[PDB]
Amino acid sequence: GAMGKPFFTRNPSELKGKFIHTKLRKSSRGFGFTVVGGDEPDEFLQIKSLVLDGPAALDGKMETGDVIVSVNDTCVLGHTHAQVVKIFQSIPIGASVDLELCRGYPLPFDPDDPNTSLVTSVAILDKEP
Repeated sequence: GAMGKPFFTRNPSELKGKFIHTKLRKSSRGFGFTVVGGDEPDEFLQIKSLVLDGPAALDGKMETGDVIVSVNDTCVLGHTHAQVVKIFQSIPIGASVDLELCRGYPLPFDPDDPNTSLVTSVAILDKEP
């Protein structure tokens, strides 16, 4: 697992990390975060990133790279990314969801995070190309 494959133990209680259970209001756009991972019932969801406009950043409790572990107290920890999307499809616009986010695990994929590689923040300077 190059872009993922963390320690998957299918139980939020057994996994390490910081765990914060925050409700994300599915607003008009729905959720202000994106996820990546959930590749398998053994690869985790993590917040690909979130819109600084959206409830995720606004709530403040959700950040880029937090591993989605659960939804509605239902362990959706790499349920399957297919299943997780289905559950969010299960949830309607204008809703909200108490989600379990584990933070501490590095971003699986880093699109909105500049900071990881080339074309990054200009406050991110390294002697390495």
